[PDB]
Amino acid sequence: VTLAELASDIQSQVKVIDTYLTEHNLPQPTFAPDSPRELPLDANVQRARLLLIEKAMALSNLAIGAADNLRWHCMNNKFDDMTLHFLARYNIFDAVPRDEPISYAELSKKVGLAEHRLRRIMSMAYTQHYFCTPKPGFVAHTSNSAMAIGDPLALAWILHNIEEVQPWYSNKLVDATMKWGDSIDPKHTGPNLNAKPGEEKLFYEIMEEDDQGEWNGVKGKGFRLWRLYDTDKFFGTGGAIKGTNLLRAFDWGGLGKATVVDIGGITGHLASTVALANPDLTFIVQERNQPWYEKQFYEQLPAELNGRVSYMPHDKYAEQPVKGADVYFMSTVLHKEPDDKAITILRRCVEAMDPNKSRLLTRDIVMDGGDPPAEDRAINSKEGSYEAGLGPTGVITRLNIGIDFQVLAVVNGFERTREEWVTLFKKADPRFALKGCIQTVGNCAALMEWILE
Amino acid sequence: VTLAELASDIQSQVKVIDTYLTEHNLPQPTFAPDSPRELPLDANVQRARLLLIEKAMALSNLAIGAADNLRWHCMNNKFDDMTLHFLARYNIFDAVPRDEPISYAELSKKVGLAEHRLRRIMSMAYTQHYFCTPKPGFVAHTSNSAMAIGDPLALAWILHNIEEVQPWYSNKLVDATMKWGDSIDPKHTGPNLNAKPGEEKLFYEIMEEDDQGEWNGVKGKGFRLWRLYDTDKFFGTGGAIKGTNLLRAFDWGGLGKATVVDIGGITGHLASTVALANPDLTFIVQERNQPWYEKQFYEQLPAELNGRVSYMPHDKYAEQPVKGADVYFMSTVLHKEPDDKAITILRRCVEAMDPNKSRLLTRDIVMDGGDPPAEDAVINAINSKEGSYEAGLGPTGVITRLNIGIDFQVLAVVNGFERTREEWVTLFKKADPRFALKGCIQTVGNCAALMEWILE
Ligand code: NA
Repeated sequence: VTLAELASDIQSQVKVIDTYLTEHNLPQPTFAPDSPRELPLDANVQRARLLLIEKAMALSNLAIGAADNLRWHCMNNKFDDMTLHFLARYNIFDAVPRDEPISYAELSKKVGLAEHRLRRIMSMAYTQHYFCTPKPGFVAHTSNSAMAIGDPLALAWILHNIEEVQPWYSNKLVDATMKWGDSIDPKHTGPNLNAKPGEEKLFYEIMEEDDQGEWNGVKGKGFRLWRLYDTDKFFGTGGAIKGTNLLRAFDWGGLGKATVVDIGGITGHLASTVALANPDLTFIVQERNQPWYEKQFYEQLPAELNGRVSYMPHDKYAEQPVKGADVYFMSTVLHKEPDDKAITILRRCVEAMDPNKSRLLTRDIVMDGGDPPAEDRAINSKEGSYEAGLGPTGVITRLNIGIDFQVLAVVNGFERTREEWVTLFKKADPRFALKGCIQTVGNCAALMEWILE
Repeated sequence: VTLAELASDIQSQVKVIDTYLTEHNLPQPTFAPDSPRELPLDANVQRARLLLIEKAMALSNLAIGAADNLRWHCMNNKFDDMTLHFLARYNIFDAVPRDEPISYAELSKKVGLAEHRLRRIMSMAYTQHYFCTPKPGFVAHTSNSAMAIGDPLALAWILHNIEEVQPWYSNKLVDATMKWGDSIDPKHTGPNLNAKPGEEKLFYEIMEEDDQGEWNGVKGKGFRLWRLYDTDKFFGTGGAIKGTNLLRAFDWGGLGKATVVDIGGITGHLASTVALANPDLTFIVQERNQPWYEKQFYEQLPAELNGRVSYMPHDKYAEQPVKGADVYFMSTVLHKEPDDKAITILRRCVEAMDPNKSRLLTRDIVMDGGDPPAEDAVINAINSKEGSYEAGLGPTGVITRLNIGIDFQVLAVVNGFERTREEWVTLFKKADPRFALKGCIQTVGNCAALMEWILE
């Protein structure tokens, strides 16, 4: 592929998006804070967006060239993360007004970072389109930075990765691999490289036990786990894996008056998203209890739900106490479970299921891709062997791998192909059949519907 | 700016590059291993390339959108580094043949990484155009990965950043800032957050003292410093800051038979690059000695030089023992020196200089940009300028990005900093009021300028 071919590909994809926008009289994405945060969910628009991203990234890579790529990457990449670190820890997103500029001097005063160093940090942020400088000596927001204003969930994501995942786990993965090999034991992770036998610590033990700190309403014990729950919420409130995409991936309204048991449902935020849009559904959120859990669960719970979403403490490996529910639902649970543990959970579900009335729904990455929702005969040419966003340089592929590495790093988890999912479920119970595997375009996760035939 | 406007700007820049390659019958860059590793040095080509990178990065960013940029960035960015970590530590660049594919099973066996985990690691590499999979179950190189084959300097750069700068310094910089503020003390860095007073460890102390390891022919004491010297050579052998760019930024041949004193010259590799191209030049490489230094200095030295490049142990802060040399030269020395220490070094140079015969040459980042070489105007057509910045500079310029990356690298390890042209002039004039900036030459595509100083 050449620079000219990439450019031409880019032109075609932009034309599809630009046409849609203008046809529907929709505002154009820009770097201004008032810009739309995403493009339309129309499947053709999203396919063009995903291809556009991939091509643009290839074009920048090709123009940098082989001599400079490795050289520049190991120089700069780490500093984009560091810049974020500063931005979060000094609360700079909130300190810059959303719609007015602020001088470096007054920004400095507000956040307590000396003006010289502040200037340096901001300068790196600008090159990734986080903030901009509209006039000498002044800072203003961009669309990318403005979305973090007033959002602790965004800061949670920044900090969890930079202060936990990367120094404790991903920086150490090579060493962990050389020590324990290709293991699926969650104890064979970075923090235990020099631990004595029996003194190993699990990621989720560290999260729920550490008491030296505070986060967003939770002080002391488990503040890191609470921040982790905020990260989970961050991926449900916007973007690629947002909760409202669940509504297009399964006919929740067709269940009528029904109960959904949400196994490993975190703080029930995803359950609430489905229940708010589907007034006839009742949700039982099953999760491991914590000293602050019930307090935060009911503070978050929308009163509009009128109690249709409730919390039931539960061990996902134990007998399932709700029998014959319409739906047993697990969102991004099983990709942290090796086959034997996944089978245990699945068999607990099977025992409680009525085979002629219960479904088991899972939301997880399907590494080779799910099917588009029904609502969505190709007209303009498809590329290569893969759907848009997938393939070895696809941007959804990239997201899939990033999540694969995220669970590999903290618990030695892994993502699975569709074939691997069907094989695992059939090992849990031979009656299991995959009825639907729906991946909305732009999403990395599929909603899989399983029944026992 | 909109996606259509970025797409239109991209077309304009690609047209410049594409037309030049066709009209000069030059091979196109591709991701194949046989691709050219860079574009031509022609200034118009490099200006279009730098703009092209900037516009394409803006386009991918805008198309990802505000909702997904930060979500995806904090997920994926760290794993591009971790991918390289695995590739370097398992020696995978050398294990994949340059021009043939290799199966995952065979590669797994060659490097001792289980096939299931190997496939995962390689899959992330592919997304950044490091390696590719030409057929199911097989791995092959790309241009980006093939440049590291047989090159320990490339692996030195990966491992120095991922196993030292990032975990010891960059990830702790917020904490260092909260403890010591905007300090210029090299002791006020990540490793010393809990150090007792007087027991702080300097970066260069750790580099030269640690003896628990080995790198590329140096075992034991100073292996990390040896690896750091390999990374310095890595930036001289190719790409933006390569040593041969020095040859176009100053008239070295115009010096005639002359001596250049290379203060803080690492292992003399940059001195050798200029000496090879200029047979009448003698270089004295002045550097702090190490137990392995002289052995490695002479092993590496090209015999073609016939001894014109020599090593003289020297403390850059001490009196300059070579008097009246034609050139006193410092390449990327002063950006690790706060004003007071830089002034000490410069005044040592002054005392040794003959004001009517000696020059002081420095190569360093000029944050707001130097001037193009003489030849550019000669080789060049009627260009018009738009906007406030030369191509590559400005708040989203990719040379600006580079400049800042280096600024942060020295901030992290020694609390160093890069300077503007005005700040360089002010600094030199404080060292000695006679100092005058004669030339400040930045080749297009380079982030560093070669500055010529004289005492008037
Ligand atoms: Na549970």
